[PDB]
Formats: sequence, structure tokens, C-alpha cells
Amino acid sequence: RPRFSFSIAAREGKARTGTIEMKRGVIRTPAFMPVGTAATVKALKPETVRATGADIILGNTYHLMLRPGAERIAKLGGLHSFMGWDRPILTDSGGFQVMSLSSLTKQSEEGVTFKSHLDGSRHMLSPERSIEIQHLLGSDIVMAFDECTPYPATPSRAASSMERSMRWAKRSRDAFDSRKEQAENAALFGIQQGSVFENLRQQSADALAEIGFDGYAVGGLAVGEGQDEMFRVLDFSVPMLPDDKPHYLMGVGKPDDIVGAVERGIDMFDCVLPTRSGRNGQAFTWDGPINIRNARFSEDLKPLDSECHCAVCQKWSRAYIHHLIRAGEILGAMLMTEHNIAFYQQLMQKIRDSISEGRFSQFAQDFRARYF
Amino acid sequence: RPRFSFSIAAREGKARTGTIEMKRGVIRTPAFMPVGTAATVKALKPETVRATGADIILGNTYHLMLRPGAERIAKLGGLHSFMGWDRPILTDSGGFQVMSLSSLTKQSEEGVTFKSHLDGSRHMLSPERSIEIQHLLGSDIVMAFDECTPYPATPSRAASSMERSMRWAKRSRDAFDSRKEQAENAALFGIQQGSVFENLRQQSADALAEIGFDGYAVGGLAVGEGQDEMFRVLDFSVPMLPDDKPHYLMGVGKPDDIVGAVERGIDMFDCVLPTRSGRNGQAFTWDGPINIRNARFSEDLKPLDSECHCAVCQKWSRAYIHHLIRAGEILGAMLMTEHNIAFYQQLMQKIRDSISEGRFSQFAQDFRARYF
Ligand SMILES: [Zn+2]
Ligand SMILES: [Zn+2]
Repeated sequence: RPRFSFSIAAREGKARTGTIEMKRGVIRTPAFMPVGTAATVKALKPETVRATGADIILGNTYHLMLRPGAERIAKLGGLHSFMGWDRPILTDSGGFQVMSLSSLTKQSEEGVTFKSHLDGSRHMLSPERSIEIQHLLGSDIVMAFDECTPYPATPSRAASSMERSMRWAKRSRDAFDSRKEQAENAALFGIQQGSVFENLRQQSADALAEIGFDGYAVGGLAVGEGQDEMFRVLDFSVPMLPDDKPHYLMGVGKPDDIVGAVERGIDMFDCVLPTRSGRNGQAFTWDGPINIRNARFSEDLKPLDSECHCAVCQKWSRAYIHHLIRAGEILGAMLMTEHNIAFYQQLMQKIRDSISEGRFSQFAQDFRARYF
Repeated sequence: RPRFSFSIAAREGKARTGTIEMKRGVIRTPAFMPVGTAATVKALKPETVRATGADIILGNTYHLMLRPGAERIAKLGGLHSFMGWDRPILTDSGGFQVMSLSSLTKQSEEGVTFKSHLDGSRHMLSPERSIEIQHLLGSDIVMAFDECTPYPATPSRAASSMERSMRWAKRSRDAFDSRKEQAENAALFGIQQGSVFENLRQQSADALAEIGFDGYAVGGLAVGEGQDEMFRVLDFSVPMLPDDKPHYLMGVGKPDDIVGAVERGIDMFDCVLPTRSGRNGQAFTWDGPINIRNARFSEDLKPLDSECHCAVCQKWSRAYIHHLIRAGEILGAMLMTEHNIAFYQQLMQKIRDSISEGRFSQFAQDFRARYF
């Protein structure tokens, strides 16, 4: 296969379905990427992640650089070999986590210095170091390093951060391009900023297109603005991005959000919701999520969801999983997580099919009616 | 297959290898039974437990009666259906845990009353109720309910407890026999008591044989006496049990203990060591156990054990598992546990083969030389 090749097979309104071909595999879009925080998709073997239908997973650069460490992973053969996942891996730049997880952060035009949340060790990140770390991990889809904008944001601050982010986008592009093996085997995505301001989103989009990337992410959303606002921002933001490249909405999960985002032109998603919510007791069903710990499931012999084709729903009852989660058993986390990730992949499949068949609008409608 | 049929295919000294045929499946002996505390072998799907080679697992009656509850499990279809394991299941009587885990225990000739360690609920157990609970769980191999003897024990106390245990053995036998469906589909094992006293062990053995059971367990060991003492007790105790029935050494795990026990006539074992030690960071290898958390494994690309044929050793490195355990990742527990249980099953296979081939003595010798 080629280094990177995105092809759109069908459209319906702003929605698109197609594939991204990369050396390690084909990615079907719209796609949902399970999150592998510290070189592991929590509670699941890689083969299980693949069994649910995932074509690619996401790796957190921030966590990985802290432990086991970027250089260590490279010495060990790369993230793929390390964790046992041989298909595409997209790595975030690590910038978002630095701001939300680390402490004593010192930001500058050069980059950011911070202290680990694990211990007191000092660490540094910049466009060049972030790109370098993603190379060490052996990432297939590299995300440009940027500076996030907290919500709510003032026009002035949003502009400054977006402007710095665009300057950092160019540095990321050059860093990536100067590393032969990376430029030849991986892909680089740029990230659009601008908060909820249309003019800034337009400026960011133009700057990004000017530089040129393999894909464009819509950053700065899913941070407290609410679905209504997020959708409004997507309404005018996605159209600003190059139509022939993938559109990636970072940090957006939750079924309804995904459906609405696809309706607005988004091709890729990632979210910890499936995994995290699974461990906490929340299981997704076509009739909406259920809290398996609730006493009403204590003797419910039915599977988590009546339609789900995952291995968990084929073999175990809500009653058993209810017991497992209440008892704090690891298998509880394993089964809930497998089902939720499978549910998400089934959602993406239904979205891809309905778009290809020109009935996505109806699907979105039917989906919401039952889900809510 | 029959309700129960034990056949010895080969012998070497006091060691024996053969099979136990039951309605739900064949059990190869000597056998090791993974422990499924609360309707789950910690961190493993049932199919994974089976993949390691296990022919049967053990269920803890004490824990199960506390939660999800015996009656509830029966209403749900039984333990097998509940947890997804369709092969034989041996359930302990719950007596040992009552003494070591519960509080405010009130013992009498009728039975024992106690309070849960989970909450303050009151519970009761006796020969009749224990047998009844094992029936509700749908156990294949039922253990008679007895009264354990703490170590060290005085001749007088050991005699009293053993005597009460034998009286309770008869009650267990009658309870089991009066329940048609249980007597026709399950098996009942008696438990030998007597502490470290030969005369008492002989009296217990005679009383047990007098009543008649499908198998005989050696109870009261592995509670602090040390291997030397345990072996000494086994030396004269096992020969007292009927030769044509299975001999089950309760709570004995740890590789060397198992090998020595088999050398002394033991056919069945169970122990939490494999699972628990796995979660804590201890992995078994033919060169002895290793603590995967140790810094020396941080960049060790080799598998947990150089010979192990388990899925974990075929796919992941010590370095990766080292990272997982230090990071507290669930997959760390999953992989360590799968490997340890597989290691134990491989140990039992090597024991069965060497006995059948008349070279068990040499195996035991070679095993210890390298293991230590
Ligand atoms: Zn499911
Ligand atoms: Zn192994």
C-alpha cells in the first residue's frame, strides 16, 4: 500500500465514507479509534481490540514519554512491536495533556517545560521534540504539536494561541519532513484552532492549507462548550478544511456527538468514553447507556444489548457482569470494555453503510429516536 | 460419560497418573485446579483458562454464598452457565474461609454462624446447608463440610476437631445422598483430618473409608507447618486413604510442593498462588520465579520464560509486562495470570508424562536442580 492515500467512496450531504490506505493497513472512514493510553487499550489484548473491528488505535505521547519513555520504546523496537498491535497507530502531540495533566508548566514560543504528574521529574516538549518522540514511537499518523486554548476564550487569547499554533504547525511540518524515514513512511496531520470564532477558524484553516498536511484535525472542541455550540462551530469550520483530506475531530466520542459530527463532515474520532465508562459500569446499548450496577440487572439473563454481536453479548448475561463490576473483578472491566468498544465500532459500521447506501439521514433519525 | 470414574493408567513409586471421567468432562491427573473465587478465575475469560490446559476449576462456596448468593446463582441457571465454564467444577465446603475470613463466628455441633466480611449480614453454614449450597451452584465435585484445625494443634484439640469432622462427614454424605439429582450427577469427596498426628490421621482415614466417598482430600496442611513437616505428614497419611480413589491435597500450590506431593501419592491440587502472585508481579519460570517489576527487566525482550508455550510468551516481552505491572495496567494482571496458570498446567503435563514414561523420579530431580 502507499504511505498515505485517502479516497472517498460515497457522500450524503456533508457526510463522507471511504478509506485511508497506509503501509500498516486500511482504515475505513468514518472511523473510531480506541485509546491506548500507556501502550495498552485498557483491559484488552490487541487481538481483542482488532476483533471489535478497530482499524487503528490512538497512542498518548504525553503518557508514553513519561513511561516507559520514548527512547526506551524505540530501543525495544517501537510501539507496535512493544504492545503487539501491527496496524496503524495515530499518536497525539502530547500538548493537550501537558496543559491538563502536568504541573508547573512553563510556556514559551520555543515550547513548554513541565513536571510529570507521576513524580517530580522535569520534561520538555516542543514542535521538534514532539515530532521526534512520535518518530521514536514509530507512529503512522503524526499530529502537529500545538498550544491549546481553554474554554471559554477571549478573541484576543484565541487569536494568539491559534497564531502560535500555526507557527508551530510549520515547525512540525519541517521537523517531520527533515526526518527521511518518517516523511517517507508516516503521515502528518495539522490541527485547526480558533476556538468558537469563525474568522480565526478561517485563518487557521488557510494557514494549515498553505503549509499542507495529509489530514486536518479540528481542535479546541469537546472541552466544555456543549454539543449545541460544538455543532455550530463544526457547521462553519469543517467546510474550511480541504475536502479531499481526512477531517479528524479530537476527543469527541459519545454516540450522538459522533453521528452529528459525521453529518457535518468529520471522518475520524477518538475518545476515552468507551473504555473509561466501561470500567465504571456504563454499558452502551441502542436504547441508550445503562448502569450495569443498578439492582434491576441483578437477575437479568439478557446480554448487555439485544442486538450487539460482540463476544460478550454472545456469552455472558447482564446479571453476571453486574456481579463482576460490583465485586470489583478485573473480568468485569474486561467484558464491559470489550462490549463498549465493539458497540462503538458497530456504530461506525452502521454509519459507513448508511452513507454508502444514501440513507444516512434516516439512520441518524432512527438512531436518536431509539437512543433517547 | 459416567457420573464418576477414576482410572489409574500408570504408576511410579507412590506417584500415579490417570483420569477422572465425569458428565461434564475428563480430568487428567495429577491435576491442578485454577481457583475461581467469586465466579471468575481472576483476570481471565473461561476460554483462556481452558486454553492453558485446565480440565477443571475450583469454586469458593464461602464467597459465592455471600455474593452473588447461592439461591440467586441457581435461579440464574447454575455456576457453569453463570460464569461461562462448561467443564467440571469442584466447590470447597466453605468451612475454611468461615474460620479465616469471617468474624464473630459461633461454632457448635450443629454448625457455624458467622458475619460476612463484606458487610454486617449474618450467615449460617453446616453439613446440610453447605451440601445444599454446592447443589444450588451445580457443583460436580462436592466437598464434605468439616471443622478445620489451626496450626499448631494439641493432640486433644486435633482429636476433637477431627472427631467432629468425621461426624460432619457422615452428615454430609447423607445430605448429598438424599438429594437425588445431586447424588446421581455429582461426586462427593471426604476430608481427612488429624493435624500432624499419625494415629488421628489413621482414625480419620478409617472413618472416611467406613462412610465411603468418591475421593479423599488431605486437609489441615499448608497452614504454616512448612514443607518438611507437610511432606512428613503426607508420607504416612496418603497411604491410609483408599488407593483406588483420587487423593486431593487442598490449598497446596507452589511448584516444588506439588512435585513432592505427587511423589507421595497426591492426584489433585488447587492454589491461589498462580493467580495472586501473577497480579503482584511474580512470574514462574523453569529457573524459578522472577519479579517482573525489577529494573533488570525494563528492556528485556525475552518472554517471561524461554520454554513456555503460552500465548503470552509467544507474543509479549518481559519489558512490556514489566511496564504494564509497574503502571498498574489491567492487561498486566491479565498477561501475568495467563502465563502463571499456563506454567502450572505445563508442570502438571510434564508430571503426567514422566510418570507414564516411568521417568518421574528423574524429572523431579532435574526440575529441582534448575528451579533452585
Ligand atoms: Zn456486546
Ligand atoms: Zn508463558
